[PDB]
Amino acid sequence: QGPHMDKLAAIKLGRYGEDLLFYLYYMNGGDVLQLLAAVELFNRDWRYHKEERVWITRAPGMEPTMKTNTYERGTYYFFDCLNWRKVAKEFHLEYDKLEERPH
Amino acid sequence: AIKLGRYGEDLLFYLYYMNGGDVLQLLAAVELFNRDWRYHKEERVWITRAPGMEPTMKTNTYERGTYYFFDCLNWRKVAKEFHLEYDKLEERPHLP
Repeated sequence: QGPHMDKLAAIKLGRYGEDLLFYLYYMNGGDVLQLLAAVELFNRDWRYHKEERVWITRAPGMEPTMKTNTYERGTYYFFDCLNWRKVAKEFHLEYDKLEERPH
Repeated sequence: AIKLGRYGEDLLFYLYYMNGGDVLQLLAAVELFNRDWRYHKEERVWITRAPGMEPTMKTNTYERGTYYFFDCLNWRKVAKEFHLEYDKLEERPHLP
């Protein structure tokens, strides 16, 4: 790091002006992208579970075995960001544990 | 504002989990510091000397003068006279 990271930062940002630097320090790009991604994910029937802290969605071609006004049982895909994959699991889904539509 | 509906699911998760903004944030900080900007922890703002403006007061623990402040709310560089205590300025950025 140190002088090496100095060099990396210099190669990447050396030619640009202070305005880009601040744009990056306050993560204006990243934060928005993350938001736009959330919106689209939501559009594609992905819901974010608060406790499980992952994106989940009903396995297409499978309706919930049991359903009510507060919860539902069934098979859902869970996104594992650590291994960059999608895994299916029978799960007890409680609606109140889902974030609302982004934005 | 953008039309993401056309791209792969994998790209969406990439944008959500792995856009790399955090890394660019660190590099930005390193670059700011290397261009003589300092970050004031309490004021929560990046600061740099205004050119042609020597400090009015100068002691071994602080100085007073006019400096540039980047106002991230109004998104503009702003000049302000300020009492600057050195030990309130963060050291050069490093890995967390």
